[PDB]
Formats: sequence, C-alpha cells, structure tokens
Amino acid sequence: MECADVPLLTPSSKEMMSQALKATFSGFTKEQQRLGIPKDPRQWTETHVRDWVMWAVNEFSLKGVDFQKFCMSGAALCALGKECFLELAPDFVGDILWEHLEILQKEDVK
Repeated sequence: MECADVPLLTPSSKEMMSQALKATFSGFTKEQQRLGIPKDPRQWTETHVRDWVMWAVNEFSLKGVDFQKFCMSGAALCALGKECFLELAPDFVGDILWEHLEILQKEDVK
C-alpha cells in the first residue's frame, strides 16, 4: 500500500478524471454557491446544469459538448441516469460530468 503517492490505475482514459476531476470538483461547487446555484443537481435550471456541464467539460477541454443534448433542467439532469448521460456526451465526458453529477449529490449522498 503506497501512501506517499498512491498508484491507482492505467493513466490513459479515466485516470485523468480520477486525479483531475475528483480533485477539481471543488472548483465549480465553490462558485456554484457563489452563483446561488443549488448544490444538488435535481433542482437546477437548464442554465445551472449546463454551467456545471461545461465546467467539468471546459476543465478537460471536452468543449465539443452538444449543449442542446445537454439541455437538462436539474430534475431532468438527474432523471437521465448514468445510462443516458454517458450516451448524452462522449462516453468519457458523460461519465466525467456524471461523476461530478454524482459528486454534487454526494455532498448529500445517502
């Protein structure tokens, strides 16, 4: 068990979000509060969802997201589920966003 610098998985596809996303999540969620944007997703507007949508995206330079495919009100954002969301973006980006989607809600995940 390496505790100094813990090795995870093969840094090709997902390891990027593993280190980058899970750490960076505090970024939007911090200004989310500032923007008066509710911490959870299931009550967002199309604006709030897309804000957070393009955030994990713009961080990763996933900036080829179809904002129209990403037209979710927060309840819709939630309603899609992983299945839909990841088909709703590139399979990495959907889960990238889906992670933070889950992360926003993980602040109250039970």
